[PDB]
Amino acid sequence: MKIRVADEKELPMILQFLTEVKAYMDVVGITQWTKDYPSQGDIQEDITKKRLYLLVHEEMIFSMATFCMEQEQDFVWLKRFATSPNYIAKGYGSLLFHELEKRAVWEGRRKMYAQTNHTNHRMIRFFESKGFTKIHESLQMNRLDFGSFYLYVKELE
Repeated sequence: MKIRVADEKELPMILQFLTEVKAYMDVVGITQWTKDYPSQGDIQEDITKKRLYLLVHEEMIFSMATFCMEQEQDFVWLKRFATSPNYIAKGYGSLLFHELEKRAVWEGRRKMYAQTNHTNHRMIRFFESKGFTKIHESLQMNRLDFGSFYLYVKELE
């Protein structure tokens, strides 16, 4: 608390954070992320591209998400959205989410895309509760073992 873009200097923190979240996810039995996704290359690129936001205070990341707003485009993409297991109960994921939705709304966007693995029921419920709708299924490269990923769209206003 509060929310801002991530500095190159914090990757450090964000790799640590990603490791806690992967550990949680796969104890829970969610087959989504791996050793290599998200990897350093992924988050460097997002920092570089002014793309990755943090819910943060001092040196403590509560939640993070990469938000794709593209040049003269109609839509946005929520990707690699994750909250620290310690802070899920407080609902900080929802804070980070509603702020990003706000940004897209009077940047004029009218569609928001997001994705989860079929085993991620928390996140499936989350998107449904935010008014997303499942519209497609697909495999992901370098993650074929995990099977179906679901695509969600929310009409923005």
